[PDB]
Amino acid sequence: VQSKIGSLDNITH
Amino acid sequence: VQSKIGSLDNITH
Amino acid sequence: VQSKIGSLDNITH
Amino acid sequence: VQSKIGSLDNITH
Amino acid sequence: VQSKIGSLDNITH
Amino acid sequence: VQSKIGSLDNITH
Amino acid sequence: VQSKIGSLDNITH
Amino acid sequence: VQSKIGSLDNITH
Amino acid sequence: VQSKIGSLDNITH
Amino acid sequence: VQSKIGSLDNITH
Amino acid sequence: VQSKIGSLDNITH
Amino acid sequence: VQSKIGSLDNITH
Amino acid sequence: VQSKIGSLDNITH
Amino acid sequence: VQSKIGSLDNITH
Amino acid sequence: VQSKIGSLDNITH
Amino acid sequence: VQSKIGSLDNITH
Amino acid sequence: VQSKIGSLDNITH
Amino acid sequence: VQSKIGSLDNITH
Amino acid sequence: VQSKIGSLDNITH
Amino acid sequence: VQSKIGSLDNITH
Amino acid sequence: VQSKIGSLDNITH
Amino acid sequence: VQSKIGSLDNITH
Amino acid sequence: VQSKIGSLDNITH
Amino acid sequence: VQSKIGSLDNITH
Amino acid sequence: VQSKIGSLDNITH
Amino acid sequence: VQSKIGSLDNITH
Amino acid sequence: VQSKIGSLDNITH
Amino acid sequence: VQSKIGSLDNITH
Amino acid sequence: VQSKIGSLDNITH
Amino acid sequence: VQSKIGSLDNITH
Amino acid sequence: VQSKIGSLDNITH
Amino acid sequence: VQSKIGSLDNITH
Amino acid sequence: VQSKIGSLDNITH
Amino acid sequence: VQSKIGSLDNITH
Amino acid sequence: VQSKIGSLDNITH
Amino acid sequence: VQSKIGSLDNITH
Repeated sequence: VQSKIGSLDNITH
Repeated sequence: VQSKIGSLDNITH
Repeated sequence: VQSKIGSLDNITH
Repeated sequence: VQSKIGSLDNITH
Repeated sequence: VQSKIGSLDNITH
Repeated sequence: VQSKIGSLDNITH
Repeated sequence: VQSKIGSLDNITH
Repeated sequence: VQSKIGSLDNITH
Repeated sequence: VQSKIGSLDNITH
Repeated sequence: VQSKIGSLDNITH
Repeated sequence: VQSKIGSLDNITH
Repeated sequence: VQSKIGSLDNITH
Repeated sequence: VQSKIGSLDNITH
Repeated sequence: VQSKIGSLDNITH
Repeated sequence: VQSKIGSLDNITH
Repeated sequence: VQSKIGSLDNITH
Repeated sequence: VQSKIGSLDNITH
Repeated sequence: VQSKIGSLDNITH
Repeated sequence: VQSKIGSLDNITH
Repeated sequence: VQSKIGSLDNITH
Repeated sequence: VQSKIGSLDNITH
Repeated sequence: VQSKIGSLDNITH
Repeated sequence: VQSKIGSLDNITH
Repeated sequence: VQSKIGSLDNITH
Repeated sequence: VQSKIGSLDNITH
Repeated sequence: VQSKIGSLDNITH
Repeated sequence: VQSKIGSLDNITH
Repeated sequence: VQSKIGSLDNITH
Repeated sequence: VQSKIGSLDNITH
Repeated sequence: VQSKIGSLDNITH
Repeated sequence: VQSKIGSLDNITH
Repeated sequence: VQSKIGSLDNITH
Repeated sequence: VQSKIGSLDNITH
Repeated sequence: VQSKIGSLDNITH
Repeated sequence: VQSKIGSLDNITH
Repeated sequence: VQSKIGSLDNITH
């Protein structure tokens, strides 16, 4: 597996 | 698997 | 699998 | 639940 | 649920 | 739960 | 106001 | 105001 | 005000 | 606003 | 705002 | 605001 | 038993 | 039993 | 038993 | 009131 | 009132 | 009041 | 309110 | 209110 | 309020 | 058995 | 048995 | 047995 | 969730 | 959920 | 959760 | 048994 | 048994 | 048994 | 991305 | 990215 | 990234 | 195999 | 194998 | 094997 992610936001308000 | 993702938002308001 | 995604929004208001 | 209220008056007279 | 209310008056007189 | 209230008056007279 | 009232309920949910 | 009241409830949830 | 009241409840949750 | 939700799932695979 | 939620899941795999 | 939540999970794998 | 009474008058004149 | 009464008058004149 | 009474008057004149 | 009564019963169950 | 009564019964069940 | 009564019963259960 | 109940079962299996 | 109930079962399996 | 209850079971298995 | 329940209420009034 | 419950209420009023 | 419960209330009023 | 199992065999050979 | 199973075999060979 | 199991075998061979 | 296997999963929920 | 296996999982929930 | 195994997991929850 | 591959062979002879 | 691969062989002979 | 691989062979002969 | 090749490319994306 | 090759590339992404 | 190679690359990402 080769992965590239810029930004990751997992948010609960 | 080769993946490229710019931005990922998983949000609950 | 070769994937390219610009922006991903998974949002619940 | 996402909520927005400007003004709220619960008044007994 | 996404809600927007300007003004709310619950008045007994 | 994300909430925003400007003003709230719970008044008995 | 100048009344005879058994039960008075002024409620906001 | 100038009344005869058994029970008075002014409630905001 | 100038009343006869059995029970008075002014509650904010 | 008066809201009741049994179950909520906001999921990204 | 009066809210009741049984269960909530905001998950990214 | 009056809120009741049974369970909450904000998880990133 | 779940009961709610506003006013009760048991009066003999 | 689930009961709600506004006013009750049991009066003998 | 769950009971709520505003006012009670048991009066003999 | 100004009467002749053998038995007087004013009962609320 | 100004009467002759043998038995008086005023009952609320 | 100004009467002749054998038994007077004013009861609230 | 006058109530008479023989047996009451509120059960979750 | 006059009530008479033999048996009451409120059950969830 | 007049109440009479034989047996009360509030059970969670 | 694989079970998922959001909310459960077993209530007697 | 594999079980998941958000919220549970077994209540008698 | 594998069990997960968010909240539990066994209440008698 | 109410469950009853007589026997269970999860076997790899 | 009320369930009854006599026998269960999950076997890989 | 109410559960009853007679026998359980999780065996790797 | 006498095999070439990449991944083996024998699962019971 | 007499095999070549990368990953073996025998799981009961 | 007489095998070459990378990871072996025999788990009961 | 949610992916599942049984077997992959990238072979140059 | 959520990925599952059984077997991978990148072989040059 | 969530990844699961059974077996990996990067071999040069 | 027994050949004359300038460039060899065996790629899996 | 028994060849004359300038460049050999065996790549898995 | 028994060859003449300028560059050999066997890569797993």
